[PDB]
Amino acid sequence: TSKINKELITTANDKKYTIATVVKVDGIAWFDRMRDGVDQFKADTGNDVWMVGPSQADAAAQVQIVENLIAQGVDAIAIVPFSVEAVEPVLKKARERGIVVISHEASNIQNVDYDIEAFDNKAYGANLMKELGKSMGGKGKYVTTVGSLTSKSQMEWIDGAVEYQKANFPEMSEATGRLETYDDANTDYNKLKEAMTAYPDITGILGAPMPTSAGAGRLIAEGGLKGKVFFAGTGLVSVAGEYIKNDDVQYIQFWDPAVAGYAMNMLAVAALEKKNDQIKAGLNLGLPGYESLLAPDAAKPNLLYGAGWVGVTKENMD
Repeated sequence: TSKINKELITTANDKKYTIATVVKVDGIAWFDRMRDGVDQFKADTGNDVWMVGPSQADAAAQVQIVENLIAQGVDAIAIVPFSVEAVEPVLKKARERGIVVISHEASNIQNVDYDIEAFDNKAYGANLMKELGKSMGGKGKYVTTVGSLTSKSQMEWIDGAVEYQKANFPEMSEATGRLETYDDANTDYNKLKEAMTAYPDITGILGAPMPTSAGAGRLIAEGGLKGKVFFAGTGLVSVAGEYIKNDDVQYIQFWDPAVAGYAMNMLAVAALEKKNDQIKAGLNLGLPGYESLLAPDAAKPNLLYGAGWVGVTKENMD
């Protein structure tokens, strides 16, 4: 399911490694989709890889999970942090045990061997604002969502989205502060509905974590509100396609966490095969979206991007 045609040497010699992928939450479309990725990697490599996460999204549950992994003397850790502040300790601990750490969606992380981002997050959120802005006519009031308030990427998107609006749609403004919805759609529902009857006007929703797409879709379907309240954010067609075809939510974007999952494990073995002097800018993974990597910060030269995402109202996807 990950297209592996061009590819590299994540190879040898003659060893297989044990690499766990630690994710925000095990349960929802996004990471199910990542799981196909990690598993295909196991097919194509025979490394002891698997994916694990909290039953429900929790800072402390991820921390615990990594602890388990510490206890097992695993070879690498690949983590998509729910709260970066929360895991930097147990990761520091891990590195001490000569464990390799690969991060994702966590660009300000320090204690990793490397971190990879699918794209420029500032740019990403801006593209969500560019859309939402049109829908609303660049005039109304809007509200934003994040999973954790310590999910870096999502903060970056919302930061990059607000920054656009202030420069491009100065007659719009954040109706209220950011909503922590904790990557749960039923919770994005309640928190949106709550802010609806507190600021009834609000005619725009900006969603960073995938479920918000479902959560806001649901709210728009139930009561009014098609055409009066607009949505732009991350989503998958899996969880939101019907809300798109029904005119309920107007634009969603994303990347393929299956490929992102692959890339992570590739970097993990590269590191583990001690090719650290090859994991640098311009490096080609040979995966769609990872053909040339970027290290834009001179200060964090092991912060890698990652280029390109996907926009939808033409649902070709799964």
